[PDB]
This record gives sequence, C-alpha cells and structure tokens, in this order.
Amino acid sequence: PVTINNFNYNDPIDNNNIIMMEPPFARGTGRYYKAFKITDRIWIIPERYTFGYKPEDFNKSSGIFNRDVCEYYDPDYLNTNDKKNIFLQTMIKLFNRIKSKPLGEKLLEMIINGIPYLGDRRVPLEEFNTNIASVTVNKLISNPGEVERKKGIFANLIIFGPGPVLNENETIDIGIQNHFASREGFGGIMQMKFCPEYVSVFNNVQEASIFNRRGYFSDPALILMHELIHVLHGLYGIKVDDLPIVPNEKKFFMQSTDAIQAEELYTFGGQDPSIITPSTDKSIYDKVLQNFRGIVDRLNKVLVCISDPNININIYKNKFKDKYKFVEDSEGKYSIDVESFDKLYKSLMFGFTETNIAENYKIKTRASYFSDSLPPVKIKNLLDNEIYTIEEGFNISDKDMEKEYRGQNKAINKQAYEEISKEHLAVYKIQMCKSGICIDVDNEDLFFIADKNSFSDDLSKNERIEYNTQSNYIENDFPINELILDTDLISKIELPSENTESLTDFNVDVPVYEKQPAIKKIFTDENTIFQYLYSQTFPLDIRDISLTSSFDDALLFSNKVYSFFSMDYIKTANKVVEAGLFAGWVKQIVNDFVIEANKSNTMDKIADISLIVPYIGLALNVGNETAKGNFENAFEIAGASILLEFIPELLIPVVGAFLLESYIDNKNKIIKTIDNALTKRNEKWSDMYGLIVAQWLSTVNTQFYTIKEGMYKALNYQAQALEEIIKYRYNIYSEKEKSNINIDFNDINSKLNEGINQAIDNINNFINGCSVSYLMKKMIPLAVEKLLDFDNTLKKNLLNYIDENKIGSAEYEKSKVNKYLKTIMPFDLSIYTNDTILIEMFNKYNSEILNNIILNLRYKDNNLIDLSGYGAKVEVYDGVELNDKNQFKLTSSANSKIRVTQNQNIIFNSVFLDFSVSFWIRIPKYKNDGIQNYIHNEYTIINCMKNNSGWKISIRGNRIIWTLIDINGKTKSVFFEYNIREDISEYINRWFFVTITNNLNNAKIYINGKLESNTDIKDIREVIANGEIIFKLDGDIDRTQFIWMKYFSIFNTELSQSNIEERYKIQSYSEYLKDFWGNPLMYNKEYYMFNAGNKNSYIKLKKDSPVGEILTRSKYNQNSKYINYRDLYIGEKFIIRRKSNSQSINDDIVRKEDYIYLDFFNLNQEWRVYTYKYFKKEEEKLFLAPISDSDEFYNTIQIKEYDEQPTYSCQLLFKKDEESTDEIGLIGIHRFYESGIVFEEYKDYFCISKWYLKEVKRKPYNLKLGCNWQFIPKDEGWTE
Ligand SMILES: CC(=O)N[C@H]1[C@H]([C@H](O)[C@H](O)CO)O[C@@](O[C@H]2[C@@H](O)[C@@H](CO)O[C@H](O[C@H]3[C@H](O)[C@@H](O)[C@@H](O)O[C@@H]3CO)[C@@H]2O)(C(=O)O)C[C@@H]1O
Ligand SMILES: [Zn+2]
Repeated sequence: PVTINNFNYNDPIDNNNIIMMEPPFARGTGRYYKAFKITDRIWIIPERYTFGYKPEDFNKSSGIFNRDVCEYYDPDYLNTNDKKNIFLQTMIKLFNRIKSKPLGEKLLEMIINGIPYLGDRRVPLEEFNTNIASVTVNKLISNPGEVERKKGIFANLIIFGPGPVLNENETIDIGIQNHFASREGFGGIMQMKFCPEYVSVFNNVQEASIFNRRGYFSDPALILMHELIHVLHGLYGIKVDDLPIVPNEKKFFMQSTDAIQAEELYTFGGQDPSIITPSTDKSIYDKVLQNFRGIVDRLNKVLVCISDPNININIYKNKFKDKYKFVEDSEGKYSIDVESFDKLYKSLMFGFTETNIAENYKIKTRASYFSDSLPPVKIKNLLDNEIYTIEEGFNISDKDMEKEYRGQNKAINKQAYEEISKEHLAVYKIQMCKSGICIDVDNEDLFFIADKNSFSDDLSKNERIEYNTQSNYIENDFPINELILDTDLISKIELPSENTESLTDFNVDVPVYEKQPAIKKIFTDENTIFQYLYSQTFPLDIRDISLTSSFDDALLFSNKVYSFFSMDYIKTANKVVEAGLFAGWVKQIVNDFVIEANKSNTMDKIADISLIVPYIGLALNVGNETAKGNFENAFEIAGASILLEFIPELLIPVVGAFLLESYIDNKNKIIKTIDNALTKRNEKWSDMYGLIVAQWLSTVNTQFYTIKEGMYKALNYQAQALEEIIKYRYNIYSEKEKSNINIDFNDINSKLNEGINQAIDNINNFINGCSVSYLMKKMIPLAVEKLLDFDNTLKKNLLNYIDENKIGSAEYEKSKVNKYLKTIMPFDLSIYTNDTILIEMFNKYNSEILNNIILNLRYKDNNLIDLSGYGAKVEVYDGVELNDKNQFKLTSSANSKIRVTQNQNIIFNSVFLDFSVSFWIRIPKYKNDGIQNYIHNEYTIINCMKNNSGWKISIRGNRIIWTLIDINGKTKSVFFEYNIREDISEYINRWFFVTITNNLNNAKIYINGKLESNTDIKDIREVIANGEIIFKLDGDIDRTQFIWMKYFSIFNTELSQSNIEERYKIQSYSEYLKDFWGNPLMYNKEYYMFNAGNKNSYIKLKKDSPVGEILTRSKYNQNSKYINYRDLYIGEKFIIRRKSNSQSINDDIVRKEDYIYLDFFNLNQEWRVYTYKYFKKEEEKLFLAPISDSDEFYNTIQIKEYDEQPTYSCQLLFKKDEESTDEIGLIGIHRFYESGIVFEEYKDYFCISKWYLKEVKRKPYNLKLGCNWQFIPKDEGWTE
C-alpha cells in the first residue's frame, strides 16, 4: 500500500529521500531547499512559499491578496529548524490520518502512481522528453557550494509551507510557454502551499450562540485532501479549463470575486457541481476525452527518448497505459475503452470530492462553496493525541467528542484551538458612502450573483441526427462504495525509478502576485440590507442606549439603536424603574422579546400562505423597499420576488433545429434516425432544466442565503441591544439594592437565545419556501415555453420527414411522433442534485397543497388579479361589480364578464386529467312569476374551452353543473341540485362553498365540504383545459339574472375531502358575525329575525302586552307545483344598535363578544328588547317596550358565537354588565300552556333562559337549539 516515511528536519542529506531540491519556479537559480520524500513521488519542503511574492508581502498591510478571505499574516511561521521539524512531523501525522481509511489511501495511491507523462504538447509524437520543467526537478550533490554535480529526479508533488497568507492554501500547476500540461492530458509536477495549524471556520450551531462562540473549525486532514484532489486532477491532466461561473459586479451590493472554474466546484462536490450546467459538464468531458485521445495516440507512436537514453520505453508504455486505463490488444496497439474511460473520469471528478471524503471520515465541513466563512483559528497542537488523533481527528470517542462533530465545535472544544489577533487579519471591504457618514461592509456579506455570461449557449446549436446518434448524459455522481473496493482504480504496475538526467531547460512561467487595496470606497444613497443591519449596532465606547422604531434616528444617533419589533416592545425596553420592580420588568421584556421573535410563525391561510415572517421587511428592508407599508400584504401580491435584491436576466435559448437529412436511400433499418431524434429531444429537455437549476442556485438561492444570514444577524443584534440595556439599568443601582434584586443573567440569555433559535428555524423554512417558489413559478415556466416551442418546430421537422421517405410503418411510425411529443418532461430536482438539503426543500414544497394553485382571483385596489404567482392575465370588464369583500357580481349585460388568459407553460396537462376548481357563490332565488324559464333555461357562467374542448360550469334553475369535453367531443357531467320546495333552504340566495375535483376516474362535486355528487370519467379522453377562461352569464337568461362569486381558484391536482373541509373552514372564518345570506352582520340595518330551532316561526309584538308572541310563517300562495317556501320578510323589523361609542351613529360591522342593544320598530318609534332583572324561574318572557333607563330591566345584550363550525347562526346572551362573569341567560323561544275561560292551548313566546347556557357547551354543537338566530335583511336575490 502506502508507506509514510519518517525523519527529522535535522537528519542528514543523503541525496535519496532527503535532498537539496531546486524547486521548479526557481528557474534553476536563486538557491536550494532541503526537501523530504514522505512517500514515493511526494516531497515536503518545510519553508515559506516565496515564489512570486515580495518579501514584504508577508507583513500585515493595507492590502489583501484574495477578496473573500479574512487573511492572517505572520512572517515568523517556520523561521526555525524546530518549527520546520514540527511542520514535518505534522505533515506526517496528516498523511497517516489520510491513509487510515481505504478512501484516502486510494487517493494517495492514485497520486503516487499518476506520474506526469514524459513531455507535453510540444514534444513530437514519436518522442519522450524528460527535459522540461514539468517533468523533472534537480537535486544537488555538491557540498561547498552549488553547481558541482546536479542530479535529476521525477516527482508528482512538492508541498511547501504557506505563502504570505497562512490560511490561503493552494495547489499550483506548472505552466510553460503559455500552456499547462496538467490541463492537456499529460499532467505535470504539482506544487502546493499548505499550513496545518491555521484552519478555516464555518458557520453553524454552537452553544445556541447569543454569548458563546459559534461555528466549527476544520480538520486539517480534509483541508489537505481537498488540495490533493486538485493534485490528482493535475497529475492526470484533466484539470481542464472551461466556461467559469463569474460574479455580476454591476451593482454596489454584489460580491466581487474571481471566476470559479468547474474543477473547483467538482472538487468540493455536494450541490456545487449542479451550478455547472449539463452543457458545460459535457464540454469538459469532451475536452478531457480529446486529451486522452492524443495521449493514446502518442503511446502508439512513441519510440525513443532524446533526454535520458536510460529511460525504458516499454516500462513507460505499460505505466501510462495503466494510468489512463487504455486497452492494449494482443498486438500491442493501444486504444481508448469508453467504459473504463468513463468510470475513471467520474471517479476523478465525482468520486474523490471533499464532500464524499468528509462523509467517509466523518468530518464536518461547510455546506457549499458559496457560504460565508468566518475568521480562522489556530489549532494548539496537532501533535498531541489528546487533542487530535490519526484515527479520529478532533472527534475523539474517549472524550465523548464523536457525536455531532463536537470535537470541531468551537463552543465545546475550546482546549483545542486559539482565537487569533484580529489586529493581524485583513479583510477586503466596501466602504459605502452617501452623497460624510460611510459604512464598512465585508465583501463576504454582499450578494453573490452569477452573471449571465456564466452559462453555456450550447443548447441553441443544431444536431445532425442519424441511426448512430445516441444520448449523452454525465451524472455528476459516482457510488463511493465501489470506489473503495479495489478492482479497477489502483494500479499494480511497477513505478519507474525517479532518477534520471538533469534538467537543463529551466523555461517556465512563474506567477507574480500583488496585493490590492483592502478597502474600496463606493458611493450610494440607498439604505438596503447593509444599512438596516448597521442601524442596529452601536459603538463599544457607549453603554447607555435606547431603542427606536425609527431607522433614521438610529443612523443619526449613536446611543439610538433600530429595532423592528413592536412599538409596545420598544416602549417597555426603554422603561426605567425602581430596583423593587427590576425583576418583574426584566421578566416581561424578555418574555416580550420571545413573543415578538415568535411572530415569525405567523400564518395567513386565508391568503393561501401557510408561513409568513412579517418582520423580515422592517428588519432588513431588502429588495423592493420592503420596510415600507405592510410586508404581509405586499408579499401576498408579488410574492418571493419582493425579497430579491436583484431580478436576474436568465439565459433561456431557442433549442437549435434538428437535421435527419444526412441519410437517404430505401433502407428500412436506418429508420431509427427519427427514433433517435425523439430521445434526443428528451435530452434537450433535461439539459434545459439543468441549465435553470444552475442559475437558480447561483443567482437566486444565493440571494436568499444572504437573507437567512442577515436575519440571524438582525435577530442577534436585537438580543445584544436588549442585554446591553438590561445590564446598564442594573448597574445603575447601588450594591445594596443589587443584592436584593432577583436576576439570573444566564437564564436571560438562555431564554433570549432559545427564542432566536425558534425564529431562525421559522425564518429558514420561510426563505427556502420562497426560493423554491421562485424556481418553480418565475424560472421553470419560462424554460417550458421554449421547450414547448422547440417541440412544435420539431413536430413539423419530423412527420414531414416521415413523408420524405419510404412502407407500412410510415403511418404507425408517424403516430409514434405524436404520442411522444404529447408528453412533456416533468421537472424533478432530484435529477440534477442529490444534496439532501435541496431535495428536502423541494419535497416539502411539493407536499404543500397550496403550492398546487395555478390561479387565484382576488380583489386588490378595485380590480381582480391572479395571486397564484403564475401571472395569469385578468381582464375585468365594466359590467362587473367588485367589493373589497372579494365578492364579484356577474349580470345580464354583455359587458359583465371576466377574461382570464391562463399561463401556457405550467404543468396541468397529462394522461388522467387532475385538477380542482373551488369557489363561493350566491345564487338568487327564482322569480315566482317565471319559474318556468328558471327551471328550463340553462346558462353557462364560467367557460374554459380550446379547440372545442375543455371544462364548463353552468346553471339551470336550481342546479349547478360541471361539464367536461375532450378533443374527440365526448362529454360527461356531474351536478348539485338544491331542492326548491323547502320551507327554508340552506342554499337559495345564500352564500355557499363549491369544490370540483377530477382524477383519472371521477368528477366529484363538494358543497360546504361534504360530497354531494359523483361521476365516472374513464371514457373521457384528453381534456384541453388551459384555454381562455370566460366568466359571464351566457345563455337565454332573464334580464334580472345575476350571480355572486368569491374566492375563485384552481389547483392542478385533485383536492381531498380533508383539504376541502379545511379550505371551507378557512374561508368561512371572520372576526364578525354573518346575516342569513352569509354577508357581514351590520349595525343600524333592518333585519327580520329567524330562529334555527323553529324554522317556520317569527316574532311579533302581541297587541295587548309587552311581549313578543311567536307566529307561524306564511307560505308561497300561488298554484305552482315546482315551488314552495316560507316568507322571510315577516314579523317585527329589528335593528342592532352599538352599545358603546358616544361619537355619532354610522353603520359598522358586528363582531363577536360585542355589546349591543336589540331594538326594533313599532309604528314610528324605536322600541327595545329587555329582561326583568328579578325573575326567579329558569325562563321568562322578554319585556318588549320603548327605550328608557329602568333599574328593573337588563338592556345590554352580548352577541356571541358558540358554534366552532361554520354557521350563519349566532346567539344573544344577557349578562349583568360588561365585566361580571354573571350570565343571566340566552334569548330563545319557549312553549307555554294557556287556560282561560274560552281558550285552552299552547303558545310560544320570545323567551330568555338559563337552560341554553349548558346546552351550547355540548359537542357537536346543536344547530337545532332554540337560542340560535340569524338576521334577514331585504335582498334582491329574494323576492316573495
Ligand atoms: C322551547 C322549549 O320549550 N324547550 C326548552 C325550554 C325553553 O328553551 C325555555 O323555557 C325558554 O327559552 O326550557 C325547558 O326547561 C328549562 C327552562 O327553560 C325552565 C322551564 O320553564 O326551567 C327548567 O327547569 C325546571 C322546570 O322549570 C320545572 O318545571 C321542572 O321540570 O324541573 C326542571 C329542572 O329542575 C329548565 O331549566 C323546558 O322543558 O321548559 C327545556 C326545554 O328543552
Ligand atoms: Zn479547491
């Protein structure tokens, strides 16, 4: 296997495993460096990397080299032999840790055996050349001086110490004459600057961090394996260059940084390889395959070596052959074997990745290449087995530090590292100035957004299709379990000897590095995320602060700090009290904090949004000036797009035309030139999707990431300000007082910190949801548009080609070109990534029924708009009446209609027909004098057709019908018909909930949650349902006909009885009571009274007494056999009067638990409903009389709602007053016995009783109770 050699810096040079090397970039001059062979082909040179850096660049200065690194400097690292030795023994411990597992061992075995080819592009094909700076390095044998005797050796890797920045490790490849052999299939001597003690830190949980350090530090063994992978790539010459991801740097808020090549993202692995589109994934693949082709060609022509005649040609042809896995026939002719080439390429690109390795060694690491990095820490002593071991790293089981990566946790394993002198770090910043007053922001914190230039246009080219053309897919994945099982991977071919002729051609390009201003001053007067966060901090030389809800004073005054929490919270926080009241005050301001932070779990179900964090806007004011107005509302309208700081310009090209041309003649076999044109279409879809996912991850999800982060900081700064205030108020008191104040600062932070954690969890689900939403509604659809377009153009491309050829199949193989293109590829994120976090975001998004809404009509600023997020066009004509209660009216006028142009690029169409339509509706009563036309005339109210196919909602009298029409013209229906011979109906002219669902076998109609009708729709063919939707009364309707609708919406999936019952309860909910028809109950409005327990009964002021008698309602008197009902406009006319408010009398809405006066009219006076305060019985006739203030009667009533289920009924409770919990009883109707000298009978009266009090508490709620009322005002939908 792999042998890790041992030695000490002070060991003597022997010119074998301890030498005096003359590094490549030395150009063969300057001086020599003592090097050690830690394993075959691998050397360690324990000295600073100085090639290309000015000796001064090692000190901390006004500059920085890299823009995204908190750079630590220290020129004294490795300035002694004892340090050089420690560096050595540390490197040794690391390689041992690397080989401690099969996986890292295979890495090393691959790096040792992957010897650089002999020569590069310049070397003739038939030759070998060891005399080039990328193949040979020189060792010195002289003693008193240089030059005297120089020997040459081969090497695969030289690891130096760090350059100017300790924590900026980097693998470097050799360039000669503007070219890189490590990028052309040859490979070449690799170099590296590595530092083991100064590791990077990445953000993550560590306690709950509202006081104790947060984050985890890296295992230097993974940091070295990350670098070795670059080495591997270099050695095999596949570290090719291609179209990089480049940051957009046009806006002041965008992160400036170097371009990022695929090789770096492939090395990290995880989700990062998804940012490299499938088009580029293939570009690279092809360039590497092309390189190997050249190498396999050389092996077939190589004969002599004109550099070291000592070189054995056969020995080398057998090594390279095994390196590259070429196949050698029985004659010796070398050739590329696609399968082996494949597994090898994937192994080097997707097998050995920092993600797969960390998982294997059980080491924690950063989630993505694009993730905020914290400042570095110094590991105290990697040479101490109590702190770090070969087998386990920092996560040692004996110290119970294996679980949860505790060994790398900063808040837990503080004996393992040291914080570093910030007075030694350098950070590239952007000083954001106005116009006086500027703010420094670390480039790290800005938004990273991939410019459009970052993505390939290869999708717009053409494709010659032939019987040969096959599919091309590079799965950015490789099963690491088999890679750990030796068969192919590791080479058992002898490794040639490292000694050879000396290097004499020291030609080579040596990179020069220079620093650049660390601070970059830019100008802008905007106050977005960065400013709002700054507004929440304060200087260290200030201990006395006060909160303000005003962003501007906060910026102006140093002792003023901005808070996005409530006005109430802010007032209490700035409170100042007596020591005797400090405890209490602390207890509540912290609880307040907790309650405010938890407002991040706010629901908004009525607007079809399950999760919403109302304060995100005030907190960051990110995107579309979100700190102004009501955040919840604005989100409800534009959605996740208002949170984005920048709306990116996507790259969605026209998929290049096809050509099946190049293939004629009457060959009935090459026919597959079409069969391959189809599967190639599927490749074009997939690739387009991958193109999208790639832009989403680097232009959209990156921005959301910055928001989740900004919220973490925002919430933290908040707790910090609060703790600062608390501490100040406490220390104002004398020691005598403090001693008696019961305060536990550890419980304060604990509680403050717990709240933040609960919030972050909410803020996270919220933001991920948006990100996915923006993916699915503002990105995927646009991609579908072009694919459905390419489809068409491709449909005419084909067919016509089945025409230009011959032949029976020509017909049965033309249908094949139909049934295929009639199937669009469903987007599935799991196809382009395997990152668990992402997959979970996506699965969570597809499991929320609400995300299935493709149309949701809502009133907003006197117009109806689609809020689904798919941007349906909504044209609302003049004949339509709208109110802010979301009710719209459709009349008989030709201009009373709504036209909706559905989004044509959404999924909805597929074999089965799966979607739902939900809405509320009020259908006016029939005119008694036209019952004939009513029951005979059927009229459409919502029509959605295309090519004579689609769905339709119509009404014929008392019946509502759902109708389906497939392309062939076949029709099926289903309907709900409400009886019109009921004394009192629950549907006629009353608002009710309709829901229609369709699966592959049934069309079901639900009314108010319950299922009323079913219908088999198997026979039904395809039903085109994405045509224009026309809302309008169309048919032979009466001039007086009208309809009221509300909350109209569509789901592209069948809703379940559960989802329906829930939608019903959600939309039914209101803070107010309702009247008989289902509309808001109102003050100062005439109403007749209905009793839910005595349907056919009404109240009337008895002639000779202050009581309301109860009479039988009169009914429909005409001679119709089709109708029958009870009059509703009968009995006394009541009018609910507000109890409080002494400032005039308008006409507001009646809310639950409201105090009212139940009055009514008698002739030209307004009387009232009273109760005798002293009845000793359980029930008593109510006392009805003129308005007055008598101390013997209760006049104040409380309107309540005991039912927990949807109902238009309500109850009237009599209480002592507005506080006592003393209930007098409920208003209802009672039956009494009467015996006088002439009449003996029973009669019911307007009663009040205690008996109802306990009855209303039972479950399920008794809707039949006599204490249940409903108010009926006149209504055009009901004439009698
Ligand atoms: C409408 C009706 O007749 N049904 C209920 C009536 C009615 O709701 C109220 O009278 C008017 O709102 O009430 C019933 O009795 C309860 C109560 O209302 C009165 C009855 O006058 O007292 C009842 O308790 C006692 C009752 O007075 C005595 O005659 C004797 O029977 O003992 C009972 C219990 O100790 C009771 O609280 C009614 O039956 O009259 C209940 C009806 O469902
Ligand atoms: Zn890297």
